Amino acid sequence: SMSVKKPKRDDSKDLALCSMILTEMETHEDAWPFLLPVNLKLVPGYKKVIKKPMDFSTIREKLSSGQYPNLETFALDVRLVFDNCETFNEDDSDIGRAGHNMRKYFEKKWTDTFKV
Ligand SMILES: CNC(=O)c1cc(Cl)ccn1
Repeated sequence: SMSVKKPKRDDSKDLALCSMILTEMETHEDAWPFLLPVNLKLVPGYKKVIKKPMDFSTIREKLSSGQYPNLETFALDVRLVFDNCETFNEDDSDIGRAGHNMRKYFEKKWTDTFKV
């Protein structure tokens, strides 16, 4: 509270670390459904069903232009990508399984990087 400071982590490497993690996502072989925005004019139903589209290149642009206040908002966008994927794609589809794979890959990188 006011004048009662909570010890907080050193965040100075966060930006660099998130860029690193995002580069690893982008270079993963199953990243292909997520590299670019879904083409809302070629994909039937997506615009109406998915209220907040997100993709890696958009995350990269936001990361590169100071649009993430902190680690957590970055992680929210990454998770949104896989959340949208699950919403729209069958689990037993190539894109659906890509999503589950990429999510798992992210969470491991995330844990390995930031959680002790
Ligand atoms: C993340 N990409 C998708 O969810 C998607 C799904 C379909 Cl069917 C076509 C293009 N993109």
